[PDB]
Amino acid sequence: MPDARAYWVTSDLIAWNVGSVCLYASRAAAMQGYDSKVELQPESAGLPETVTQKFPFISSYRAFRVPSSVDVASLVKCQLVVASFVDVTGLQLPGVLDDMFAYTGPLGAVFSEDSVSLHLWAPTAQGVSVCFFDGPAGPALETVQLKESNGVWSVTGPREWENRYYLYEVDVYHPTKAQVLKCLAGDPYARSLSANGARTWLVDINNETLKPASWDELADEKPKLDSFSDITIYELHIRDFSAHDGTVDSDSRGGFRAFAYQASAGMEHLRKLSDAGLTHVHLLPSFHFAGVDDIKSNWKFVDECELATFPPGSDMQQAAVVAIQEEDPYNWGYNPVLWGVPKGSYASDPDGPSRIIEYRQMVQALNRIGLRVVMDVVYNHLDSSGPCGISSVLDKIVPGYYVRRDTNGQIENSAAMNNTASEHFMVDRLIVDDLLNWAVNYKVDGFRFDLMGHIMKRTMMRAKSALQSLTTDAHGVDGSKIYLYGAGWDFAEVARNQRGINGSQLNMSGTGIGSFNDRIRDAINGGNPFGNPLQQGFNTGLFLEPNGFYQGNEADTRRSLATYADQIQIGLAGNLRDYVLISHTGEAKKGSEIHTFDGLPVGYTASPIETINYVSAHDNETLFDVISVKTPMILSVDERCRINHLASSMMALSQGIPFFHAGDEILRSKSIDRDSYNSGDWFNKLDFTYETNNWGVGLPPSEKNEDNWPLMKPRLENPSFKPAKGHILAALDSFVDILKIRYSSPLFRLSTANDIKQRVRFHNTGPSLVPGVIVMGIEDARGESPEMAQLDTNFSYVVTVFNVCPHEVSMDIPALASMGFELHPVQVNSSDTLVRKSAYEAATGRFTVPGRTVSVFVEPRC
Ligand SMILES: OC[C@H]1O[C@H](O[C@H]2[C@H](O)[C@@H](O)[C@@H](O[C@H]3[C@H](O)[C@@H](O)[C@@H](O)O[C@@H]3CO)O[C@@H]2CO[C@H]2O[C@H](CO)[C@@H](O[C@H]3O[C@H](CO)[C@@H](O[C@H]4O[C@H](CO)[C@@H](O)[C@H](O)[C@H]4O)[C@H](O)[C@H]3O)[C@H](O)[C@H]2O)[C@H](O)[C@@H](O)[C@@H]1O
Ligand SMILES: [Ca+2]
Repeated sequence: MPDARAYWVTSDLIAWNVGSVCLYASRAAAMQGYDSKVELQPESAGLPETVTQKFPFISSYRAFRVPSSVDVASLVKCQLVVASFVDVTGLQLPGVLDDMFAYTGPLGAVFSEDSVSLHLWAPTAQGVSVCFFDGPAGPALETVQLKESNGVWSVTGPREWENRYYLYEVDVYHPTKAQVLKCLAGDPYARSLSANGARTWLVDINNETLKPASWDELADEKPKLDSFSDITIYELHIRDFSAHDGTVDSDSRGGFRAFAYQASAGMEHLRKLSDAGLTHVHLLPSFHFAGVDDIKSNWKFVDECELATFPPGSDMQQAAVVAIQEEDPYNWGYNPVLWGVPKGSYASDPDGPSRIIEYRQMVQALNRIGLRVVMDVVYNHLDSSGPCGISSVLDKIVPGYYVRRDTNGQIENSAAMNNTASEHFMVDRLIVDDLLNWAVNYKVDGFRFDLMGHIMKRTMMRAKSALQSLTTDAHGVDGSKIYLYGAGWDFAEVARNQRGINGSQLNMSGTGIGSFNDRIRDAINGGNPFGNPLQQGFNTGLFLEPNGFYQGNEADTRRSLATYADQIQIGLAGNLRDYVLISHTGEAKKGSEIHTFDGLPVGYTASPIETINYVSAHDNETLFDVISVKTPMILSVDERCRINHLASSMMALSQGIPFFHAGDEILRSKSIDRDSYNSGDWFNKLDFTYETNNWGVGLPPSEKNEDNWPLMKPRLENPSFKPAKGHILAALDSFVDILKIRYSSPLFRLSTANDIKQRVRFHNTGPSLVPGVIVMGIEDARGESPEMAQLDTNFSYVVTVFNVCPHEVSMDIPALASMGFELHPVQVNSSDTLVRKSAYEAATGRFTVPGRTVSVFVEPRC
């Protein structure tokens, strides 16, 4: 977009950072060449507080008054410049468009008894018509003019318009082309589409033929959720789930329908996890995104049997995958086009109703096996901008409004590309309207907000209120149980609240909305995903087992290990700002007083429900891969498997909300791909036969990985690094056991900061702490005249020992001596021979824990 350094902030005020200012307008975009010239006098009252609160980054700008004689509604449809006498620049219009034309009425389609209405917000447009098609691929049948009122274009037609397909013909000034262009655009409020969103389907989302059997009774069948503190999350990509599952019919692999195959290997796997206690599945982007063709017959994919013949450390597999990666069935989907419609490529038929019905059937099916469904929502950026292409919708209709721009008028791209501006009224409105669409129309149980730091906190909080007030009687869903969390990363143009108070980790403290705890992730794994890949952490051999490629000294690494242990313990106690820990110096510190290496407070939340504890996710290296990179090369795969289990167990037995990447439980590899978003089914394989974990399938794609190929190649080629079926199955068995343990006692899932401060203590702390061991005790009411509520009818105390040392340790804890501790019944019965050797001795309060083991001890009541 061109140079635009001035802002039209309200109907009567323009803001521009100058030290004789005039406004020029041309309806034909001919600019000399203007239709209208207007002198702007300096406004001695300056910018109102409402303006500076909305746009903090321009609070220093001088104010200029637009005379009340000006027809603002007409001028915003023109090419506009302001001039200072000579400096000429364009005008950024969102302020005035909101001030004059903010609209809360119906958008998209409204169905009444005898009519269908369409409304489009397009306040800068010179004309809007609707072009109707009979059929998803047929020719235009008729064009109907819409009428404008206050920036909204509308038309009401007969009920027979239902199930037509349509597009809007929008005549609008596009700054990138310096022309008024006739753009063919989909409906921002679309609820279904033809293939690839080429046209919008004029569907009544409430139509009974779009509901699976018993859909209206789904609320009655949903899994009970007593508390947000009972949540565990499993993060899964829809295509990954079934792309390689031979127990699913070829036709139904990779999409929504595979979730309706009860006895498939995949659904049996999810059943196993759900029955162990898993509560929520977080599905990667499942709305209309670009980068995958909805027409399956257009897909190109490599012969996997061919690629299997190539050497494990070769660059040939990735070259083959990359050659057709833009035309294959595969993308994570963080490329938003239209938020309110299910992705067509995941439907059996991308035209008509199947994408709606099959999405609903997926939610129903997951609910019926005991899993609530979370959507990964991506409101922070758009795939495309500008007037051209099927994949640009929002910016095609109202250019320069839905996207955030810098102070020169250029689109901000920190999110990926085409950052949105949730600070603008109709963007905020669309986001919340979309969330309510998914909650009511699809009965979705929660939302993970991609780049939540790019979203205004006021949008997050309004979304929370709107969702959690939905009721079964009025909306068919219990909104009180809908859970929100997100990745509250604070960077680029939204950092330091520059565009308003944003959804950063620190800003979302005390909101009851969760955020990913990167502190526990980095302390466990070591380093960070964008630092040195060989930097070790608490669970990857720092100090105890140096890898010999990296390091510092060993008083360095001993203290570095202890520093990481402190960070982990704060996270294990819900990552609270006010939780007090005896730190490794011996000084007692609040969680917020302990800092990361970038000076960030480690603990920042006001509640465990605000913490999403993780070591792995779709981004960056899988758990198995990060362990395989960072640990000494000489470790056996058997040892690394125990290390995998330790990491996932630290999550599963933490206070807060545990988050697992799909495949944590089965040693999933991507052959060390750090960003597999476009790396195809080959690198992203999820193998529910358990025969392979996808280690050693070639060097991963060069685009994101080539700099690290030298460390990857020898490991990928080393047969000693590759697990067998037995290892994979053992990992799954111990994973399920640890989930069962979490759900065996309410003590692991405390619901408030007060409860955690009262009940949770760590017993291996201070300057003489034993390296590589964390001991965590959780107390319940005991004796007559109890001190606290009794939460657990079975156990009066639980102790977890995490031992990352390669050798057995004995921890003597006097505070826990002379008690009735025994190994947890689940671990007494474990298929793992080692954990069964764990023991407690009352005389000394001694907990004996084998090397590379997590041992859970319980004090039974009576
Ligand atoms: O945003 C681009 C960036 O995305 C990924 O980066 C992740 C990162 O891996 C993850 O760890 C975290 O980073 C934070 C870190 O964890 C914190 O400790 C702290 O240090 O702050 C960090 C953030 O500053 O989050 C990052 C963002 O991830 C999330 O957002 C992404 C955008 O929605 C999404 O990225 C995926 O999708 C995009 C779009 O398809 C894709 O981008 C490709 O295409 C773009 C053209 O549109 C082009 O500009 C990019 O250059 C190209 O890569 C990403 O590759 C793909 O991962 C995340 O999935 C979502 O969770 C990623 O790892 C980086 O490689 C990438 O540069
Ligand atoms: Ca692809």
